[PDB]
Formats: sequence, structure tokens, C-alpha cells
Amino acid sequence: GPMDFVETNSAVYFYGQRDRKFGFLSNFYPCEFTDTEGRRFYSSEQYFMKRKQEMFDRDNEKVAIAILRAKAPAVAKKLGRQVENYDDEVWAEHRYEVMLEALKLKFSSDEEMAAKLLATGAKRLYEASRHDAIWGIGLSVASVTRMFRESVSFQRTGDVDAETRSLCFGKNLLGNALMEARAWLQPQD
Ligand SMILES: Nc1ncnc2c1ncn2[C@@H]1O[C@H](COP(=O)(O)OP(=O)(O)OC[C@H]2O[C@H](O)[C@H](O)[C@@H]2O)[C@@H](O)[C@H]1O
Repeated sequence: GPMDFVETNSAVYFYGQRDRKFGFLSNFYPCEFTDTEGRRFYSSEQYFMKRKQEMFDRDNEKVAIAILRAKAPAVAKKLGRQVENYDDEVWAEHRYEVMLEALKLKFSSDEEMAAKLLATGAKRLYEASRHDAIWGIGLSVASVTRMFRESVSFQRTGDVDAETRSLCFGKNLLGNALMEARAWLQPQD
């Protein structure tokens, strides 16, 4: 509903796989794709978590199987939080590009999903997750809605300004990765 996203002329603030319009931007959104080696994934979430286990605990049979079986994205996530030999410095260096790969597989798997991401044009994309300030901005959709309502200027440009983003928003690695996937999906002829 209207309380589940903010959309302006220049921005989309989304959260969650359920919204009928923007649900597809969520990494929990159900889909189906295969990697080159032929493993099957049912969300971008699950693939990202498999690549985390592969990076830190590659030979762990139980954990590899459990992630490949984790069709429920929240189960994949929790397994990902439990991956052993985790090194944050190393994951922080590599995790954006892993996510961008996940998104390339996901959006490549369905032309309708691809068309939906392209239909967002050049709008800036932000995951409005209150609890995730790495993949999202660490604010809820309601919080963002109050920022807009109290600012005639955000209302005029359709987005919060860069200084505000630098002080108020988390890293939004997902929104950034989606905008890079969207660029990658642009027609080349
Ligand atoms: N195995 C681990 N052991 C230790 N700490 C960990 C571990 N994994 C994560 N951390 C800690 O958790 C932090 C974040 O780890 P990242 O893997 O980037 O993300 P996410 O696990 O939040 O999953 C993000 C996905 O799930 C959401 O739906 C999003 O939208 C994405 O799709 C690290 O910096 C560590 O502090």
C-alpha cells in the first residue's frame, strides 16, 4: 500500500517482497535461477549466502547443503550469520560485488522482473529497512515519509539531499547494487 513505499519523481524507497509494485526489489522475493555450475537458487538472498559460506568455509558439507536447501530466504540469512571463519574485513571488500552477481542472476532469470527494474528509470533506489544500515539505509518507510513531510525542499526535488543522506542514511548497498544491475540490464542496441 501507500504506507509500504515512498515514490517520487526521482526516488524509490522500498522495503519487503510483499508490496505488489516494488516487492521484486527485495532480496527475499521468490524467483528461480541457476548459476554456471548448475546450482539452483530461489532468491538472490540464498545465492549471496551460499557465496559467503563458499568464501569462508568452502569445504563444510553440512552448511553448503543447508544453504542450498534454504528456499526460505530468512533461513538462508540465518545460516549466513552462522558461517564459520567469517572475516568482516574480507567480506566487506567482496560483498557488494557478490550481491551484484546475485542480482544479475536473478534479473536475468525473468524478463518481466528485468522489465520492472528498468521501468524505475533513473530514480535513486533505497532500501528503507529500519534494522539494516549496511544493505539498507537503516530507516523505515515511515521514517522516510516523515523526512519528506517536514521538508518542502525534499518534496520539491523528490529526494533527500546528499548531506542529509551522508548524516542520516546507512550504506544502502542493496539500492546501489540494484541501480548497477539496472544499468547492466539497459538494452545495448
Ligand atoms: N558469518 C558471520 N559471522 C559473524 N558476523 C557476521 C556473519 N555474517 C554477517 N555478520 C555480521 O553481519 C554484518 C552484515 O553481513 P552481510 O553478510 O553483509 O549481511 P546480512 O547477513 O545482514 O545479509 C544481508 C542480506 O540480507 C538482507 O535481507 C539484505 O537486504 C541482504 O540481502 C557483517 O558486517 C557482520 O557484522
